[PDB]
Amino acid sequence: DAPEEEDHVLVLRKSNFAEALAAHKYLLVEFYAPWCGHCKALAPEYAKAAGKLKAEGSEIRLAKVDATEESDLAQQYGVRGYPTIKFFRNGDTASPKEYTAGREADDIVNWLKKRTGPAATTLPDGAAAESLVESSEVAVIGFFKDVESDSAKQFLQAAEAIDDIPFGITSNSDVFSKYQLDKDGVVLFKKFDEGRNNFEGEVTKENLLDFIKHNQLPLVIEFTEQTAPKIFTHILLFLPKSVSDYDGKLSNFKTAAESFKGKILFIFIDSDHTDNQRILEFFGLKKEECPAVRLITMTKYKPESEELTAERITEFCHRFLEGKIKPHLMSQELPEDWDKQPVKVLVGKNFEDVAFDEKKNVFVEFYAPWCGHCKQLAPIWDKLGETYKDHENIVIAKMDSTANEVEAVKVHSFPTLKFFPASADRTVIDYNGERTLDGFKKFLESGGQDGA
Repeated sequence: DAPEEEDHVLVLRKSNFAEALAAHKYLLVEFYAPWCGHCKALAPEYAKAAGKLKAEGSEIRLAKVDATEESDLAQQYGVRGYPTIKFFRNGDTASPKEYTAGREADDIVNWLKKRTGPAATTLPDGAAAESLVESSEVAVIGFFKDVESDSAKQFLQAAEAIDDIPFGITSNSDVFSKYQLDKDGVVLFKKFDEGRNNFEGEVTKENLLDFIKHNQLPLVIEFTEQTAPKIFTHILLFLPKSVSDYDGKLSNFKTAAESFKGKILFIFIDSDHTDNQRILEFFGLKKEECPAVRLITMTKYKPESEELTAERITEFCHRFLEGKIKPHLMSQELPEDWDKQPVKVLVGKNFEDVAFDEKKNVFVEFYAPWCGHCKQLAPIWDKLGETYKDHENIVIAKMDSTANEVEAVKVHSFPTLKFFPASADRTVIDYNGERTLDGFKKFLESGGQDGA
């Protein structure tokens, strides 16, 4: 008990950090920089909280790290500013919970108290049992008459290894009978699908974690943009609520999900809704084009037929699982005029065979319409086309890089002028020279070796 510390707050270097991780099962670490104004204000409140845990005889220890002094210890935790407070259970560096609440001593303390102590809540009666289940979407309850058995201990070891799910443990046999159990066992409760799964086999940590990993998550899941992080190989069903046989088609989307669990994540989204737009335009779809299906992995794919049984949606997945389905690239409809004017219009389908034509010197303007800089350049580009309208090898082109995506080259800033020489090796050269007709002409005739 003679370790470096300030006001009951452990001073952590990179030399002792993992030593305090093991010597303290509940370690709250504040990452601060001595110049940070907000780290200054938290400092006496952070220590005030450490003294109050001390007075209660709490085992929870509060520590801090001077990011200017270690620097590599802030790098090793993806720290993105100061103060940064991370909570470590069981010295596990894999799942540190970030503290994001109030920075007064009483806030910090009440936050710790609600997530310290053993990970499995002891259940004496059916009240605490069914409360634990109702308190979360997914809950796991272990049933052990002898709580000292390895099965019980391996269960508690598995409970500590998971934080996203509440764990319960009981020895009361009124509970066993209540939940239809005559012997020891583990039951996973969920508010979806079958609603309940029972564990089978040797009750070990490894087998328990695997049992939970595969039994959480619904078969098909409702898509919300707040769930997008945790959710994201996925198959996305854009299903409107207004449609007929909604339940029937949803059923077909679930039975197909039964054959790909753990490999493909089945997600259905309500297209009729107003919050599923960022994603419905991310795939370049409209409510009218739905019901629709889009599989991804960023590689995205798209089914052949447009109908939604179980067999076709399944084989579609199988077709993707072996090539047999080409990546779907976003691309406009290639207007038949596209090449009937001095400036040839490009889209996603022709691009490669146009731009990378081995007998052509293609000059493409990647653009967008609201881009004032790409409308200040529009008259100069049409003049460049008219100048080279009857040229033999030179072709002047333009593509809307919004509604089109191409694998060959990427563009996200407009306007971007790229030149594709007439060669076999698919060479590309950027034009960063004077945006003038004189500059364009000086650059083309000179092969591209002079300019930019």
